[PDB]
Amino acid sequence: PGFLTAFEYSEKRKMVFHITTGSQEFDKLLGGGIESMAITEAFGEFRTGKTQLSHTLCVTAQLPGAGGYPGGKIIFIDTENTFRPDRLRDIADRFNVDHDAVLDNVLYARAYTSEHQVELLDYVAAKFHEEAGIFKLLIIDSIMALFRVDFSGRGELAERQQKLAQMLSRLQKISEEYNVAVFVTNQMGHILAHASTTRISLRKGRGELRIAKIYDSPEMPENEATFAITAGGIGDAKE
Amino acid sequence: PGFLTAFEYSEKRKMVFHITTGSQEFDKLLGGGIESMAITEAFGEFRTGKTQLSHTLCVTAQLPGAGGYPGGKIIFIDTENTFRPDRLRDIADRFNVDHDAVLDNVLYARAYTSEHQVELLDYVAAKFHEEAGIFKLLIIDSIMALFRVDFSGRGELAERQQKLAQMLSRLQKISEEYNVAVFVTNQMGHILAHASTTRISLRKGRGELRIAKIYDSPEMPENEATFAITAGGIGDAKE
Amino acid sequence: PGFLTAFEYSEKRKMVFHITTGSQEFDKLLGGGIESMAITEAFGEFRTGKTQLSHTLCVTAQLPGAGGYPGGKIIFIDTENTFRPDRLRDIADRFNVDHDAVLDNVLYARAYTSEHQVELLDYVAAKFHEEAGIFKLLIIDSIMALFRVDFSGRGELAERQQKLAQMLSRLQKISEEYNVAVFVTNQMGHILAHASTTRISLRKGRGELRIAKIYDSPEMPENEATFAITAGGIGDAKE
Amino acid sequence: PGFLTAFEYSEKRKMVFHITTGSQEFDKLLGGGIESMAITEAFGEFRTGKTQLSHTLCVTAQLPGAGGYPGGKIIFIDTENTFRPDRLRDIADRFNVDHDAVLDNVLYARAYTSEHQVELLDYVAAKFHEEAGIFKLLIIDSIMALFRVDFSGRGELAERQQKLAQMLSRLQKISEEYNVAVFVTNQMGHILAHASTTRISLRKGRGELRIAKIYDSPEMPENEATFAITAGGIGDAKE
Amino acid sequence: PGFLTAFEYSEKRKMVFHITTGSQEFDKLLGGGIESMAITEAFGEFRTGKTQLSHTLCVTAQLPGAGGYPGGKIIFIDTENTFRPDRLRDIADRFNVDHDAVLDNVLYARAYTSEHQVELLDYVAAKFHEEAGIFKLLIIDSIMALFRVDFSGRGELAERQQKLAQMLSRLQKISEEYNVAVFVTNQMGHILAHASTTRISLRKGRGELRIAKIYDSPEMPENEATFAITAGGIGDAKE
Amino acid sequence: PGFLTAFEYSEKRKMVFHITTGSQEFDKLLGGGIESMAITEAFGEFRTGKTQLSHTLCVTAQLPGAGGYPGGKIIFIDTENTFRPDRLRDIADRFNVDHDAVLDNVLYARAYTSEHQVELLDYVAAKFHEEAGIFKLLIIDSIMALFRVDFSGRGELAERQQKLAQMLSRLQKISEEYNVAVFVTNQMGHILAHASTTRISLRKGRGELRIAKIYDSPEMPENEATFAITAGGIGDAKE
Amino acid sequence: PGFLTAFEYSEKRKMVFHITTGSQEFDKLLGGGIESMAITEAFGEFRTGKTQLSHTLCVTAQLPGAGGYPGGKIIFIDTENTFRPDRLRDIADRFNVDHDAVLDNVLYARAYTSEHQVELLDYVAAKFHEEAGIFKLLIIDSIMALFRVDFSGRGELAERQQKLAQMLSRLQKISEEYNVAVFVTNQMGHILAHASTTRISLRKGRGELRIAKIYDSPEMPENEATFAITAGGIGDAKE
Amino acid sequence: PGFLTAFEYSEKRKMVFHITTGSQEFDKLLGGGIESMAITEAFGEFRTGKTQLSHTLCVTAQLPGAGGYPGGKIIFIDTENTFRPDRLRDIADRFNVDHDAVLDNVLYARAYTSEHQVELLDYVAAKFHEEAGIFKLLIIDSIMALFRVDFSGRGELAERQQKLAQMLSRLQKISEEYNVAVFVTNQMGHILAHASTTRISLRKGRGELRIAKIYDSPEMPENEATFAITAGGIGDAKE
Repeated sequence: PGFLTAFEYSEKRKMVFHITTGSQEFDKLLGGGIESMAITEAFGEFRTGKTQLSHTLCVTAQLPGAGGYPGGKIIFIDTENTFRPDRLRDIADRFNVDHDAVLDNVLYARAYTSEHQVELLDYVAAKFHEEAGIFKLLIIDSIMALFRVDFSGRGELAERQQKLAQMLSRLQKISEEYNVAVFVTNQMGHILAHASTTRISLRKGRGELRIAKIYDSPEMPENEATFAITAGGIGDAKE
Repeated sequence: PGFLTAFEYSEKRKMVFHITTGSQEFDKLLGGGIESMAITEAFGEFRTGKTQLSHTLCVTAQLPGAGGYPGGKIIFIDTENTFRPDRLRDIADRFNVDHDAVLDNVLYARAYTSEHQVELLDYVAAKFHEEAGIFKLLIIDSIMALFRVDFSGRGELAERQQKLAQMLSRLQKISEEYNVAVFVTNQMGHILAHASTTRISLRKGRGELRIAKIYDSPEMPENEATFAITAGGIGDAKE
Repeated sequence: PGFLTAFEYSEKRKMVFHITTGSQEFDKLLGGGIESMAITEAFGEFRTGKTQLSHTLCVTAQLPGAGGYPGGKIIFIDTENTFRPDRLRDIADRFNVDHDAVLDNVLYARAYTSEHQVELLDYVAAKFHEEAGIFKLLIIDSIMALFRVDFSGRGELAERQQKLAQMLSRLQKISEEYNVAVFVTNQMGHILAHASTTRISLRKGRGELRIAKIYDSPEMPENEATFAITAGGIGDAKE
Repeated sequence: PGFLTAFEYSEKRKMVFHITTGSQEFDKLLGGGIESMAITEAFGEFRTGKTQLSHTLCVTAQLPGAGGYPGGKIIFIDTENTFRPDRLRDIADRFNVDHDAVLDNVLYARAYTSEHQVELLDYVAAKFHEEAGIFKLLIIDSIMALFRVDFSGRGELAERQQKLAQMLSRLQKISEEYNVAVFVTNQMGHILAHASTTRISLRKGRGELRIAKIYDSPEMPENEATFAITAGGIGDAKE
Repeated sequence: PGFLTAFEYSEKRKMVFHITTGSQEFDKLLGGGIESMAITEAFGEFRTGKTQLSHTLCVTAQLPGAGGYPGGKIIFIDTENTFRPDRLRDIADRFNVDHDAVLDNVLYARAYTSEHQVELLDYVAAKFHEEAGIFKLLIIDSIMALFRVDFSGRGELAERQQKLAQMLSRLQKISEEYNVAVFVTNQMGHILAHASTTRISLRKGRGELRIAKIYDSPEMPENEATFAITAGGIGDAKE
Repeated sequence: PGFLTAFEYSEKRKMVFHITTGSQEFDKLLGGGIESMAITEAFGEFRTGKTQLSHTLCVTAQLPGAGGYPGGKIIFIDTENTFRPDRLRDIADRFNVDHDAVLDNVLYARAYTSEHQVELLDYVAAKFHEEAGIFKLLIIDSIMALFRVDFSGRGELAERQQKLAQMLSRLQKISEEYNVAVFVTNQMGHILAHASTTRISLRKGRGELRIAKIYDSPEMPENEATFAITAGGIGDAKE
Repeated sequence: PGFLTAFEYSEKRKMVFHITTGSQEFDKLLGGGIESMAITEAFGEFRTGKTQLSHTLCVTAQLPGAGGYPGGKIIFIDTENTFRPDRLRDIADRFNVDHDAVLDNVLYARAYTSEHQVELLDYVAAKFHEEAGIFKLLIIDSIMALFRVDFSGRGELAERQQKLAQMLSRLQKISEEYNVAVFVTNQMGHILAHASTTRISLRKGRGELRIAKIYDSPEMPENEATFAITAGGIGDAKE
Repeated sequence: PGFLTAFEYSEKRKMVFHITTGSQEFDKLLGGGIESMAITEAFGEFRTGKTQLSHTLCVTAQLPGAGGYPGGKIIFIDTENTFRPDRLRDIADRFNVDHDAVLDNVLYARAYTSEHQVELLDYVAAKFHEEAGIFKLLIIDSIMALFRVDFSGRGELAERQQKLAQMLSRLQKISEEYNVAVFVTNQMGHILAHASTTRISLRKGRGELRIAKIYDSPEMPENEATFAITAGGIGDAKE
């Protein structure tokens, strides 16, 4: 039928894996870090480590780990233009890994237009449909932002809201249908809310550290997370 | 005639069966819990047990109950993406039931667009029409939440409010015609008011317990109900 | 001609009968209760006995009485969905009458859409045109309410007001032309005013009793009415 | 020429006849009561005797009166649905007249839509044209009340205000052309102002008596009139 | 050419005559009373003698007088419906003149619609074009008033202003081209200002008398006029 | 080329002639009075002598004057309907001139619609083109006043303001091309500002005398002018 | 290519010359006075010498001077109509030059319509394209002003702003492409800002003198300029 | 695939070269000055050295520099019309460079309309595509300023804001694809924000020196930079 059974679904869910953040405490919040068949969001301040984490994950997501997770090829659609292979080859070190590999290991794609963006989304599917199980993370940073551009003033939001969810929906059907992990950043019942299943909010704790809280995500803990950042990606904050 | 006689109608109502909430003092508010041939609603806070209640009944309605109610299949349409089979196999225990069974006792289907959500409903009918007396519940959680989305800013409500009831009615016709019990959750003269024949508002009384009140329903008691939430779904709150 | 004479009309009016309410004092207000060739309205509070009275009348209207009134077959178009044959078979007792009969005696019809509603109205005529004098009461509860739904925001009332009176008028032509009694409930120079020839307003007098006053109806008495309600329909309040 | 001479016109006016109000001090305000070839209006409160006055004249205008006025047939168009023949046979007595007669002396016709109301008027002319000197009065109560209805909210008045006078003129042309006396009741530079040549405002002076004043009419007296209301219609108020 | 010379025009102006008002002092204001090739206006209070004067002039304008003025046939287009041949035959007495003549002497025309009105205006020309020098006064009372009717709310004045001046202009071309006297009444740089060449304003001076001032008219005197009114038209107020 | 040389232009300007105002101290403000090839305007109060000035010049411009100005025909376009030849024959005296002459020295033409007003102007050109050097003045009083009229409420100015200059330019082209002196009166960056090259504002200094000031014109003196008004038109104010 | 090199451009710029103002100090501000391949603007007060300077420049621009500038034929498109050959033949004296020459030396063109204006602009090019190096100054006074006319109220600025810059741009392509000097006057990031490369503002310093400051122009000095005006154009203010 | 690999991408970035600002403490803010494959912006006051900086770099980017940067051709698109080659030959000195060379090292092109400005950009690409590695910079000053112009009042921004990014993207694609360094100046979530990857805000610290800060850019230092402006372009500010 147009839909399956409960057992049959619980059959699928046995594939829900988590890509780590390198910040154990942080991972604890997401009960293991980034999740699959789910879009994770990055709420941040003008200067936030999200664009930093993205790189991290560009690699945590290549290192087999927790709950028998393999690791794999990733897709980094960049709108902002903050992608830094250099930052990558730098992280692959904290995890002692071949550089050319880590890079050979990610798939880069710069977004320019609110149309170009989905031009890519609808493509990503294709590369996911060809061969699956190779690609474990579809990281788009940032999604909105480029949409806050090709709008037609505070008067044509009617096209923005409509157009946005036109793919932000198509983005869900990728996540749970092809089974992957979609990390997304931005700065906003807001359409891009029920859309993203897990919403992480970020605040700075004085340069070194940062505090990641949950705005809204199934089984959301009231407690906060204390993670640190370095050249080697995101990591736990020590004494 | 395009309508029946009061007697003939009473004929149909002898089939009106209640599906336990799991919390006796809750079932009393509904005089037996969730009722058939009627859209019931879930009025809850940011963090409400409805999401849990929804699974619970994915079970309760399999356990023969009062009124000589056999127990049957179920159709769960998830908009919010919070259906956790893993939670079901967890409750069947408190009811000493086969795990694989219960999970075969449920039909899952994720809703993505305010159009997909109906694309489904217009199909839920068919499966129901194809064969009857098998499916005893059609639970849609949550129903509105997806419509708040696809809308065209607060300027095209005229399309959403019209589209909304365009299906909400379709829901009713199913409910009473095919005779089931449709449970629906949300957080909102409102079109989705006359829509759902019974409406339950839920408030949390300090973590462990919950207070489910009746917003507006036939023969509505002033008194409130006190139920608790546990892995084994919902149940009464003892000393 | 397109219209008759005065005598000739006074000829017709000799058929204006009243269906009782079981509440003598109440009946006194309506100078005999519900009238014919006239639409009666029910102004009420959130919790009003109108939906209660409706059932009562489902039977008072089958019991020959006052001013040589026979009694007969009724039509209960329900929008809200509060129809309870059970409440009927319960009232038929206060009047010592065959149950299966009372039920066999009413014609049920659930309204779903503002269109469905009139789909029914324009039908009712047909069943009235076929054979008359059998049907003495066309009870619609509630009329508006379902219309306050398929509207297009506070901006398209232009279709509501227009559509409403498009049939609320057609509802008059049924009442006086086919000679019957149309009881209607709702909660609002309002179009549905001159439309309904008799308007009764209802207030509660502490659980047991209720006070029915007149908002506007030919020969309207300033005094109030004190009626009580029980399983056996509406009745006079005793000491 | 498309208009006559002053002399020739004076020719027609020798026919201008007054139809008693029943209350001499009222007739004086109208110098003989209701006047021919002129639309007169009824300005009353929530509970006003106009409704009664309307019947009264259904009689008065059958009783030969001053100015050698014979007395004639009548056309009563009821929008408000308050025409009670039973009330007529009641007054003919105070005038010692055959009951069946009076009631054969009146032509009844209920108005339902703001369109039906004219559908009629455009026919009232015909019956008048067919044969003349027979019908001495065309009473329409009330006229506006039905137009307030079919309108499209306060946003389409432009259609009602235009439609309104589209007939109100038709009324005038009848009045003066066919020579009758058209009486009309209501509760409102107003289009229905220049429309009705005479306007009477009525106020109740403690139940029994009533004060009918002149809002605006040719040769209008400051003094007021004091008439009483009784089963025998309207009449003077004695000591 | 499309226009003449000055001498040639001064040739025409030797025909500018004045129809009296019977109120010498008043006539002094208008330097002889009503003028020709000029539209005179009547500014008044709710109860003003304008509709009274009109009748007067219906006759002053038949009595040869001042500046070798003959007298003649008149046209009284009435919108309001206050025309009273009876009042005429009454004035013809103050001037000792055959009654049937005075009447035989005026041409009556009732205006009903803002269209009907000009239907008449454009006709009047025709009767003026056929034979001239017979008709010395075209009296329209009141002009506006009927226009304040067929408007489409305070929103379609765009048709009123435009339509009004569409003929109020055509009214000028009658006045100066056919050489006559156009007296007009109403109650309002207002379009109907530059339009009417002479504007008289009226105020009451305690029942009997009235004070006529000039709002704006070539060579307008600051002083006021004191005229009286009786059955015999307007006349000078004595000691 | 579609424009001439400065020398060639100076050629034309040697013809620029002034037409006396009649009041020497007024002529000085205009350095000789009304000037050729330039639209001059009349800024006056409710009661201003412009209307008089207009006639005056209908003469002055026939009386050979300074600058060896011969004197010529004239075209008077009256919107306001205040042209009184009788006034002209009155002034020619103060200038000892043939009456019949002066009045043959003027061309009259009444303007009715804002369209007629131009219908004319577009003809004034022709008569001018047909033969030249004959007409030395084109006086239009008043020009705006007629446009305030035909407009569509303050909501269609966009048509009037556009239509306005659509002719006002046509006026200019005449002025300078055909070389005349166009005088225009009114009571209003304003389109009719750059329009008229010279603008004169007039104020009355206690009946007898008048103060004409310059609102805005080439080489404008601060000092004011004091002229008097008399039957003999305008002239200086002696001791 | 569609554009040249830097050297190649610096090749052209060796033709940038300045037409003097006769006011050395003023010329110092513009580093030599009016510049070429650049539109200069005149910001002024109600009574400003701009229309005075224009004439001056009509001649300074014919007198070989500074930085080996020849002198030449000019184009004076006048909208306002303040052109005075007389003022010219007067200035040619301060510079001891043949009169008929100075005049024979300028090309006059009066602007009437916002369309006529550009009709001319697009023409000027043509006369510049035929033969160049003869015409050194295209003086338009004033540009805007006539545009503030053919607008369609404060609502159609959408055509004004658009239309204005449609040629004000075409005006740049004349200036730098054909190498000339365009002086423009008016009284207003305003479109006509970046448009005009040099903006001079003018204030009066008590009749005789005037102070010219810079609103915005490359290398704009904070200091002010003190120039005087006489019949002989603009000149330096002495002791 | 329509996008490359992270490794392959790192391949391209090894080419990212910085082009000196001339002020070492300025270059540090940009870690080497203006950066390749990125739109940098100039945030300045009314009087800012950007205009100068723009020329400077017309040189700097010809002088072999750090990162073994050779030095190349340049494309200068001037909207503001302030490009002064004369200024270039002036700086090459401080860098001991051939004058004719430098000026052959630059490609000039003036932008007139918001359409011309792109007409160009869409060509800048071609020349770039035709042959590569030759042009090392595409400087457009200023970019927005021309768009503020052609717009349709604040009511058609919807066209400008859309048109704006319609090219601003085109700019980006060039930048990173053809690998250059595009510098752009202006005075304004803003579409031209995500547009330019780096943004520099400039403030003047008392004539001689200037403070260039970073509004928002990757790895942005809090500290500010202090550079001076001189004929020799921009450079450091010594004791």
